[PDB]
Amino acid sequence: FHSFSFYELKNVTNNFDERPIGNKMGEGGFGVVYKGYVNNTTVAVKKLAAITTEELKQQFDQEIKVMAKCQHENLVELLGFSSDGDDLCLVYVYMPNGSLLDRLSCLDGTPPLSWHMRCKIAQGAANGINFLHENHHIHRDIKSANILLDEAFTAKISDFGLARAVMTSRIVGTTAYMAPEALRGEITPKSDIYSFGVVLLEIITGLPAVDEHREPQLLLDIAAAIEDEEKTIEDYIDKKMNDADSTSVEAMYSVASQCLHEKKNKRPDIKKVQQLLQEMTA
Ligand SMILES: COc1cc2nn(CC(=O)N3CCOCC3)cc2cc1NC(=O)c1cccc([C@@H](O)C(F)(F)F)n1
Repeated sequence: FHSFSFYELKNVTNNFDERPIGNKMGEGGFGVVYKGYVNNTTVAVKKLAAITTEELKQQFDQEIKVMAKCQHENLVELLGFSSDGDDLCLVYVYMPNGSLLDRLSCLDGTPPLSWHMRCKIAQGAANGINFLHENHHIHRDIKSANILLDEAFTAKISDFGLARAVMTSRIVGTTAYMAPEALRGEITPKSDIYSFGVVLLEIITGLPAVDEHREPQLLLDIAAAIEDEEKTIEDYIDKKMNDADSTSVEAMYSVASQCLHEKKNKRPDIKKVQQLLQEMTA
């Protein structure tokens, strides 16, 4: 962890080249992600930008304060920052296999993830969330776009800008993933569990949480329909796998179903989610 010149980051990203492969790797609510090389190391550079006011500086310090000295197997690693130039920048260890969202959608012609790799990714993500909840942190934006994958497809939770240590007026997050109480402005770790429930649906189905062109448009409505015997999980299992067995899929769905209880107090805690995912692969 150290301070970077805005001009070093500007330089190694080809003046923040917004063309894909180019240097642009992705885009979120709070900025663009660029590929760069500093200190003999390939890095991800998030240039923060707005909705969000000067609150983007508050998410900048929030993430630095939370991640500056954090090391977990299943959390992304912050290498440093830049605040000496035009825009706020965060520099991370490069995740060569990008986001779970992008790998589930097979963006850029990447091969589909096997059920084996999907099970390991779910366990890792839950281990990442468990670490945060143990340290009395709430993520507030758990989704497939915020689960990154390293050179061994190890799951790394990312984007701690909205993380906290309760009601609020400023309601923020991705609505396709957000628990009902989180939409009303509640801040609780139980909201993170609900969101993880949706990530598990993405993993089982390979479908995005929201699709404008889909009936139904929200993936958590497909879950509701399965529970009302209007559909079966078997009909929605991702066709792009050869190694998926009914038992382990149905076991993961069971975890996702428990996570997606609309009443927060009925949902399992992260420790219970971890255990049920372990018994899935045993
Ligand atoms: C959304 O971000 C990324 C997208 C990417 N795409 N790729 C290419 C890729 O995945 N391919 C597969 C192999 O074949 C070529 C295509 C690597 C990517 C890496 C990305 N992110 C990070 O490395 C990273 C690390 C730490 C923290 C963060 C986030 O907090 C941030 F900053 F992005 F918001 N991101």
